[PDB]
Amino acid sequence: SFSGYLKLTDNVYIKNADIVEEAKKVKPTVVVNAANVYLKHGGGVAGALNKATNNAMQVESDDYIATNGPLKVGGSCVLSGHNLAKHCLHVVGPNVNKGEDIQLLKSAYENFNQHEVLLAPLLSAGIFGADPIHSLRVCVDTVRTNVYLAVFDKNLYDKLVSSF
Ligand SMILES: CNC(=O)c1cc2c(N[C@H](c3ccc4c(c3)OCCO4)C(C)C)ncnc2[nH]1
Repeated sequence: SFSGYLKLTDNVYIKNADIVEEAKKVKPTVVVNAANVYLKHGGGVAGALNKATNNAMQVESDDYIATNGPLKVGGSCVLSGHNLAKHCLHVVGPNVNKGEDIQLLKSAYENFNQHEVLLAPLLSAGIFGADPIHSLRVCVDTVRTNVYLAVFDKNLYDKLVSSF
């Protein structure tokens, strides 16, 4: 039920959209969160996704962390998608603004391959400091499953498409 996506490759599609609004209309099987190792959903996609669940995502995330400890950079966990999706795949991409190794971005994208279809943001772009053009490149070169990328910024969306 994804509509208005531009085809980039056989399995990668892209749209200028807010991933929260896209998730509510579609209610996909998997929505990807741009998470940190602590699952503290304060800003960016994480804060926007959590706010849409009335904080139910954060309460569930704190219980997960209390039992399992923090995730690894490049790692992921599957939790409830609440009112946005069946599941939320919380993926930790490297935060370049915190000195984390950009090489871990491919490892972060590999988590996508465990799911047939996903609605996702561009990993490590935004407040994480990675180059969004590099992030799209790693995505197309790593994900083999069907991924629908939601890019919030119109001017970034245009730049991404015109340079692909
Ligand atoms: C109220 N809604 C929002 O604040 C919102 C932001 C947002 C988003 N932003 C992108 C991004 C990529 C990757 C991230 C990220 C942000 O946040 C931290 C780390 O990972 C780029 C284009 C800025 N993409 C899709 N839906 C989004 N919704």
